Amino acid sequence: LVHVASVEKGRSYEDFQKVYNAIALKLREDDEYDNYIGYGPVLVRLAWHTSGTWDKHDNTGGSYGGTYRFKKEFNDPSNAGLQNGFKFLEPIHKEFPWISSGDLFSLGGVTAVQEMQGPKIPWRCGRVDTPEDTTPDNGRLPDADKDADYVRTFFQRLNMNDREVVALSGAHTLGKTHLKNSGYEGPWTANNNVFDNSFYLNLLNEDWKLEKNDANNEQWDSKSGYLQLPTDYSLIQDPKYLSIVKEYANDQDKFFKDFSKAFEKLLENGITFPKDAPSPFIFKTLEEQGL
Ligand code: HEM
Ligand SMILES: [K+]
Repeated sequence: LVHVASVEKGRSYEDFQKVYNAIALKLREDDEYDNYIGYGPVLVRLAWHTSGTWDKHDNTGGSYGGTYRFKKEFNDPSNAGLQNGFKFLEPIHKEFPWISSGDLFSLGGVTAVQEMQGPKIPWRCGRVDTPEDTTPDNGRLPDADKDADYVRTFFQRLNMNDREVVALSGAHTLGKTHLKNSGYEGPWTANNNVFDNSFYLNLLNEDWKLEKNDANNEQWDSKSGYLQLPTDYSLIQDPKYLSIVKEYANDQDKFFKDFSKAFEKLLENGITFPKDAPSPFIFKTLEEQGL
C-alpha cells in the first residue's frame, strides 16, 4: 500500500510546538521515573519500535498507522516495557485529541532527544491511524543476542546502511536494559538522560568481559557498571562498523548530524509526502523558549 501524509485538519507548526511543549513539560515534571532517569529514554525507544516494524519490500508496518495502540503490537515481547511510554503519552493525547497516534509516538521520540540536549530532529506531521487489521505481526524488531552479520542484514529491511546502523545504535547512550523487560540488565552510560556520544566512548575505552546475567543471557560488562549487548559489541568486532564507531567517538557534531538524519528517516520510512506538504518542522526546546 501507499501511505500519503495527511496534515491534521487546519494544523500548523504552532499547533505541534504546543504538543512538543506539553511532552517536554511532562518530561521535566515526572523526573522520578526509572530511578530518576526520566521518561526520555523510553519515549525514544517507543518512537523507534513503533517505526521499526517497517518492511521496505511491501510497506507493511512503519510509523504511519500508529498500530502500537492495538494489543497484538502492544503485547509484542520485543515491546516489553514500552507501556510506560504509552501511559506517559496518554494525558498528552487527551489534551490534544486531534493528533494521530503515529504522529504522537514519533513526536514523543523527537521531543525526548531534543530535551535531553541531543541534536535537533526535523519532524513532519501527517501520519494517519489505520485499522487494527493493519497491525504488523510480532517478530519484526531485532534480537540482541546476535552478531554483526545479523545486525547488518536486519537493518537492510529498514533501508539503513552501515553508517545509519552505527549512528542509530548510538541511541543506547540513553536509558538502560531492564532484566524483567528484555532479559538484560544495566545501563550503557552514566549520564543516561543526557544525549551524547558516550555509547561509542564506553564501547571503545572500557574493559569488557563477556558474562552471563541473572536471566542466563550473555552480555558484555565493565567494572564501571555498564553493559554492551552482543549486537552493540558487534560494532567493534566488524571492521567496517569499527571505523564508524571510532569516527563518532571522536566527533560529537558528526554523530549528532548523522543520528538526526537517520532518526528522521526511520520515523518517516513508508510515508509518501505530497509535493505540497509543509516543510519539516524543527521545534524549539523548552530552554530555547525560556519555558
Ligand atoms: C540491533 C538493534 C537493537 C537491539 C537488539 C536493541 C535492543 C535493546 C534492548 C534489549 C533494550 C533494553 C529494553 C529493556 O530491558 O527495557 C534496549 C533499550 C533501548 N533501546 Fe535499543 N536496540 C536496538 C536498536 C536501537 C535503536 C535503533 C534505537 C533508537 C534509535 C534504540 C533505542 C533504545 C533506547 C532509548 C533504549 C532504552 C529504553 C529505556 O531505558 O527504557 N535501540 N534496546
Ligand atoms: K548519555
